[PDB]
Amino acid sequence: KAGPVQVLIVKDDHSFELDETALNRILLSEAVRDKEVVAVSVAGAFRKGKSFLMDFMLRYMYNQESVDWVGDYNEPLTGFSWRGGSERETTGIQIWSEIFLINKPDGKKVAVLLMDTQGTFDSQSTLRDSATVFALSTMISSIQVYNLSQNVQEDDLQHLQLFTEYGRLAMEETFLKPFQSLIFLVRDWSFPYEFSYGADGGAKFLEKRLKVSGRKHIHSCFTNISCFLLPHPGLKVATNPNFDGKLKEIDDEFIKNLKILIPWLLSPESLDIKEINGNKITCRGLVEYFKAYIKIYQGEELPHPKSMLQATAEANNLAAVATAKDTYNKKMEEICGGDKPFLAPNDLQTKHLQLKEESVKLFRGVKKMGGEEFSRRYLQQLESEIDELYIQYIK
Amino acid sequence: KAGPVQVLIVKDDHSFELDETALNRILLSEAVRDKEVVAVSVAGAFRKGKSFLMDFMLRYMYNQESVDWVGDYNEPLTGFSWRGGSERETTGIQIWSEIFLINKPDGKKVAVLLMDTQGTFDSQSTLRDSATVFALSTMISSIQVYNLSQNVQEDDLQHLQLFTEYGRLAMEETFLKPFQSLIFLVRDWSFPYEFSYGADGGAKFLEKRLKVSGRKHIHSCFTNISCFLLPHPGLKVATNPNFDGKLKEIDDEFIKNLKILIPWLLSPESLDIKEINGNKITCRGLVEYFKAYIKIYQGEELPHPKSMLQATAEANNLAAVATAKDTYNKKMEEICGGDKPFLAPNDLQTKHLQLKEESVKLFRGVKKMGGEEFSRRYLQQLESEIDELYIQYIK
Ligand SMILES: Nc1nc2c(ncn2[C@@H]2O[C@H](COP(=O)(O)OP(=O)(O)O)[C@@H](O)[C@H]2O)c(=O)[nH]1
Ligand SMILES: Nc1nc2c(ncn2[C@@H]2O[C@H](COP(=O)(O)OP(=O)(O)O)[C@@H](O)[C@H]2O)c(=O)[nH]1
Ligand SMILES: [Mg+2]
Ligand SMILES: [Mg+2]
Repeated sequence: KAGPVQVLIVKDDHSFELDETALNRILLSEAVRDKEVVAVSVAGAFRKGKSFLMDFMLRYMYNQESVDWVGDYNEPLTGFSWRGGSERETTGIQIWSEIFLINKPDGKKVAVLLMDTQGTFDSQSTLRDSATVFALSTMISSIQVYNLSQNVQEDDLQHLQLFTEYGRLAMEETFLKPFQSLIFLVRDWSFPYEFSYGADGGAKFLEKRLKVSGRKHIHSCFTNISCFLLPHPGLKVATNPNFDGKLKEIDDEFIKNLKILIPWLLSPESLDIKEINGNKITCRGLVEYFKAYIKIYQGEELPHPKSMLQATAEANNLAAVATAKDTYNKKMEEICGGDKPFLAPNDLQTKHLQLKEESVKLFRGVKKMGGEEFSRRYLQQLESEIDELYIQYIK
Repeated sequence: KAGPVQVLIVKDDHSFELDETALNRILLSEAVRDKEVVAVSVAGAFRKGKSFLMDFMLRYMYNQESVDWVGDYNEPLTGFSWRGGSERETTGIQIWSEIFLINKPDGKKVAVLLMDTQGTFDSQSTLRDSATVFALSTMISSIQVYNLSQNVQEDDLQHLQLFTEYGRLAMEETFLKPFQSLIFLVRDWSFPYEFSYGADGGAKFLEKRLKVSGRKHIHSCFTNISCFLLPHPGLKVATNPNFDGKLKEIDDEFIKNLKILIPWLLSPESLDIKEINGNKITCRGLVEYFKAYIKIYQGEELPHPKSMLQATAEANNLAAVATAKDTYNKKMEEICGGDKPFLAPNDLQTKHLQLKEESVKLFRGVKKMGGEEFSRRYLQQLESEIDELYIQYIK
């Protein structure tokens, strides 16, 4: 009892495989199934310290009220763990097997769901998958902790909007925002002199970072958006898989901020209840929603992502292809359409071949991306097109 | 004397501003101007430890033959530095003011040019600029040290190919590879248990990393391609701008690898001479080439980069736009072209409006990215297009 449980997962064959029975044996029990739920997710790439963080989340949820829940400064990090043995990189969602019930300030009794959500981003291949998982994760989650490494890279925002897009695609679309809360968690922040560790520093840094979209429609998607800056834990944590050592051996700033961060996220008040279309949700509602969403993504198709490179080339060649088709069409009409139509089912061919060739030389001569085998496909397009402009011969 | 000198730089107004006179007062002196040159560049984003590394490059080039050039383990890092005061983030190229002359194994006397090359990548805006600078940097450089942070991110490769593309655009294109040497330098590698620190570990890691393009046409571009894995220097270095402390206070692995890395790159033998079109080049040749290249990029245009998001949406809507135009065209011909042509300059309109509307409802009903204001531009396209298919009325 009490361990991590795989609930969603993409397979090699890009097949999203949900585990409904395990999804049931934890969230559909008579004990939680009727309580309104708060689902906390920690989402990011593989090997970014998500499980390390989620362990401390446990340390707090299991010793919540009381103590140095963070633990004895001189004993090792003991207890329940999401870290398994030989870690395999996987795309999907894991949840913690034990739901927590705890008491809100307003006497409410509430079910607390932790999810690890993990994606890959190693190729146009795995991207689509990851975005789909992140999309799902976020639309069943009450708080998405987007766990990012040193900064907020163009990538990270790009990817964020993307999976944000995927979510709306599967959603009705009220006059409420689609999702609840987002938290940009920046790990191993190393510029406390520019922006300070924590939420204050986060806020500011995020501000300045977001003002670089010549937008923040991320704000259209989320009711609440915050940012926390977390320090490097130190080399012992950083370079040791399965860390093991005393609290002491972790950087002191790191732990001091962890201490504000976990309760910041998980303290009874800050605990925030999942909801959809303006309606607070119950563990069971969740499961059926999760199932609903997944059902969709399986039926109708998710737009394959087109990368910056592939796309920038496609635009490069097309511009040649069009520049060329242009100077052909213009010279042709100059002498073939309007008050000009002096007939002649030959010489029509002659000027055509004459011009078509000038365009081809025009195109082919242009410096362009991707090279021969790639551009040739566009040269062909250029050709079959001016031939369609060649049915500019009627009468 | 002996400091960093700005030689290229992009301004707010995206105007590449070369400093020819400073470019002359160092590389066109009678003393270096006729010696064959080896140009070492260290290229990457802002705040990635390039100057810190280049300092140690100096420590070696100035104490080359002899000593613990790395310096007294108990004294601070003293001497010449590329670190200025208040660091402003800039896109461009800086070179070290003093060229080094040194003796190759084969008695050759040779000029050594260090460049810092720095780009930004904060927006589709700044990307193009950075790629242009990186393109230039690489085509006047003898060795490009691509200085990357924790791993090799899809970004980093994407960006790499891109600026690689830009270089060819400005190059004649022999049957030789365009560029000489590339080195993937990975900073703060934290998985020595998966791949080891240094060149051995690098090689392997790069291998496995590159086999994720379902390509490595990076290999088409470069005669030699290697990878070195470098450890985190420690928190004192990491979190202190302008580091100052004793050698001792830097992580011992880091320095031990630095010690193999600098000579690996810069030792007299490993020193490799710049060349273009198969021809060894001289400082002066370089300067005129550098100038030649820059002249080009100013005249003819560099393809603006199209991002994954913008592009993936464009493909999403177009697919709707085409699916829709399809079921219109088909139903139309079913009753309007071929052996069917039963005339009727009305009802022609009726079925048309009838079908056009069915397509629009078909399109608009489809779930798609970017939302209203964005999709509307595609709805219009859908319309003016089936109206062009509406000149399917002739006779
Ligand atoms: N640099 C850094 N390393 C961490 C952090 N947290 C954990 N690590 C280490 O990074 C490695 C991967 O950690 P893990 O939590 O399994 O990453 P996950 O796959 O995202 O869950 C382990 O060696 C951890 O000890 C952090 O905040 N910063
Ligand atoms: N994490 C890490 N930090 C470094 C490294 N080298 C330097 N730093 C620190 O990172 C900050 C920026 O360094 P700097 O060399 O000016 O980066 P640059 O703008 O790319 O030249 C400073 O506080 C350095 O002390 C490294 O290899 N890893
Ligand atoms: Mg993990
Ligand atoms: Mg610098």
